[PDB]
Amino acid sequence: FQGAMREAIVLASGAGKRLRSVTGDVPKVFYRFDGCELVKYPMISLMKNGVERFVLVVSEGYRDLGEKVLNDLGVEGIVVENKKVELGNAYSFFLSEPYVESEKFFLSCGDSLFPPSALKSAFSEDEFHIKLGVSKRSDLIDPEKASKVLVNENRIVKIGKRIDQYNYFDTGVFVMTKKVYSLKESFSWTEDISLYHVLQKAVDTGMIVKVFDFGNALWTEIDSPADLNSKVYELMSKIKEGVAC
Ligand SMILES: O=[As](O)(O)C[C@@H](O)[C@H](O)[C@@H](O)C(O)O
Ligand code: NA
Ligand code: NA
Ligand code: NA
Ligand code: NA
Ligand code: NA
Ligand code: NA
Repeated sequence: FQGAMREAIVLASGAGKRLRSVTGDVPKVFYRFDGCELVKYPMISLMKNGVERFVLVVSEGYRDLGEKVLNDLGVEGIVVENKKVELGNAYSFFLSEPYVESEKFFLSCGDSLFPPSALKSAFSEDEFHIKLGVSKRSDLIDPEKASKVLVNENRIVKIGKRIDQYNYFDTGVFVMTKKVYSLKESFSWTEDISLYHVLQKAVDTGMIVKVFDFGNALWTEIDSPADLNSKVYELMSKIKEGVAC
């Protein structure tokens, strides 16, 4: 009982302010690094895990760019425009609700870089509302960029940026279920809400919040010019194997 998940939500609506010196006017998610748009790398790893439909969330004004990404990869999807980018990536996630056609689906940040085997342990049909991809592998990640997770067995105990006890990093990849959308009304929406804050709220409201381990898979989040290096280029090469991105 390991079932493939055919659908993924990909969040591709951030500014990418810290990478502006490299990307200029173009949002980092649609800028090419090693010859593919950054957003294509998590999309390809998800397609290599059986995903066949994306809900791609972009900022107001980039529908075209989102559509080109889907055409290029030859994959089905719908592009959804986010008119409130200042409400954070939790808002980008809650926007996807009307568009999702499955009970259980992947969610990935459009700037999380990971190879297809990172998701190998994500397929257990166990009981959960959220399952976060976590890793201890830290050679690539900037530990100021990733949120930190205290895990006991496979449960999230606590999660955030400034937490004083933690054993894993949040990779920006998740398995979500439709029950997660019921948290949309639990925030005031007068300030930016991050996805890790949604997980912390899930724990605080009695949901089952679990993790799957990336194990030894190379992974990172691309936020600043200093995240780009030879090891990241070799991870991009790996993800693109056998694909004209
Ligand atoms: O992908 As998460 O770390 O769960 C939440 C993301 O929204 C947050 O904005 C980032 O700072 C992140 O990297 O922590
Ligand atoms: Na990010
Ligand atoms: Na542990
Ligand atoms: Na549900
Ligand atoms: Na937050
Ligand atoms: Na944040
Ligand atoms: Na890993």
